[PDB]
Amino acid sequence: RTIVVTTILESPYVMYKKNHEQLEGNERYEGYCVDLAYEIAKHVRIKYKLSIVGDGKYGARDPETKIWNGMVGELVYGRADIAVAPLTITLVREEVIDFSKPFMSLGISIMIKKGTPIESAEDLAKQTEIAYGTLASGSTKEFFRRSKIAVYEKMWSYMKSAEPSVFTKTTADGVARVRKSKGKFAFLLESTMNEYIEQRKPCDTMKVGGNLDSKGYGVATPKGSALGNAVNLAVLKLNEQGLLDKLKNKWWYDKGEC
Amino acid sequence: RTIVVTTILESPYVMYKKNHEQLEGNERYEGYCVDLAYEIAKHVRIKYKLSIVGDGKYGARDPETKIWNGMVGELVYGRADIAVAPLTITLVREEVIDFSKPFMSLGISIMIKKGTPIESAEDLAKQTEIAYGTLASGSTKEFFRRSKIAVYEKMWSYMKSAEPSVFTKTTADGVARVRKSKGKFAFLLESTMNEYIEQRKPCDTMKVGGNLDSKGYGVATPKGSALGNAVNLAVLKLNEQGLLDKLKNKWWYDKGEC
Ligand SMILES: N[C@@H](Cn1oc(=O)[nH]c1=O)C(=O)O
Ligand SMILES: N[C@@H](Cn1oc(=O)[nH]c1=O)C(=O)O
Ligand SMILES: [Zn+2]
Ligand SMILES: [Zn+2]
Repeated sequence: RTIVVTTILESPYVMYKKNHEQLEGNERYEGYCVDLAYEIAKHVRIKYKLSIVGDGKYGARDPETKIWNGMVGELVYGRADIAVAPLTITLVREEVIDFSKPFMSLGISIMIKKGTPIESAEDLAKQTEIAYGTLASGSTKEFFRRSKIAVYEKMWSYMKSAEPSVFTKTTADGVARVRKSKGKFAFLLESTMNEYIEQRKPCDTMKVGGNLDSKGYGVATPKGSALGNAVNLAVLKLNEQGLLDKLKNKWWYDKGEC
Repeated sequence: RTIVVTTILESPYVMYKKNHEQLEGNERYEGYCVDLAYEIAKHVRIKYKLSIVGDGKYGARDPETKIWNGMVGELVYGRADIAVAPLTITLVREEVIDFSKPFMSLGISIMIKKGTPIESAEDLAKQTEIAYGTLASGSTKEFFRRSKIAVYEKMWSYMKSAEPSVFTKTTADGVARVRKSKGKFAFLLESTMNEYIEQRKPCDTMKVGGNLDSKGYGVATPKGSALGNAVNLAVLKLNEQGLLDKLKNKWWYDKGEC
């Protein structure tokens, strides 16, 4: 009866409240996805418990052991009933879990330290003074790994072999590295996170260029789960009432610091 | 074995080729959705026949007779196996048919005759010299009808009662009316169609402001159809190969006239 909602600590989707160490259960967290889980549960009519994913990952399949990790894994092996998180809808994931229709649209983008002389992936690709990388595992990394498009192949060729590693274990790590690199590191990440970060102090980063692709985040459910249908209707409803747009303004722009 | 693909004459999704009167079957048409149906059928491995929807509509339910019209209707009453068209994913539709994940993202937008003094829905709403309207039936009209947001309620209040009607039976009609109105008519339509039109001669229209919402088009299938699953994977695949982006450039921007 109390359903497990797997999620992931990633601002501003899910965040520790300032006095969290003194709080319990759901009250520990706030963010866009905390609000969204609340709204969804209200329409689906369920009680639920947020659970930050143990391995801190999104979800990829180990090519060796065939095993799925991250939030995906939590749904594939039955430890969670639903994932409300910035989980990217992809072909490989969609073969093993279900996704609602997108609650947010987005694409991969480039984050630079202000002043950095880079406007496009082409600008990054044709040079080697400025390093660049992506979250160590996630759909962004995969986009590069799988692309057949020359510029992206070049970038992947460089990233996969660069030393030290240019991959990071979290978004926050990538951002820190951009901020600390005096313009000598650019980070490849989703436009959503990129835009959030751009609106926060010290206001020293910016998104440059267009997005590289066009995709979305879906609320995810175990394959053939009988919550799937309701959750999907619930998402469309919420989008149609303009609630999704309201929550986006609330967590990104309303409090923007820049 | 030969499956019926319902679609709709709407540039540049589906269009008569210049020598169509001399051609037969699928060869009569070209466009983004003609290309997309081709790609999908190739991955799903089916033979198919495009069929322009008889009533020229997208799909709404007659509140009186409960009957569904347009492409939706063609799927609900079994006359078509799939719809490959700029069909907007909505809550009411999703209750009666299935949609793949979005193949294109978009939102409602404002089309003006260049020079018209309007930058936002708020600008339209607060005045009455410039008339404005939407496709006579479609999700855009419905957005206005259902909104609880003050500005949109105002607009709907004005549109529903305006004389002569401000609704049009086709996109093309709305565009013509903007072009013929010397700036005294603005048209509410999806950003996709708006952008296409902006790139065509006489180059006298433009999109102004942000979109009013954020949604997408899905390939649609009869509810519980066993083509649904393949079509959905097929869409994600195509997006992941960058084919969807390539077709968008092909039909909108590559040949842009402005
Ligand atoms: N939403 C992404 C995770 N991730 O966040 C980014 O910004 N890049 C990236 O790969 C996923 O679902 O894998
Ligand atoms: N895609 C829309 C049809 N339509 O096209 C527009 O530009 N507005 C509008 O309502 C639908 O599926 O109802
Ligand atoms: Zn703490
Ligand atoms: Zn003709």
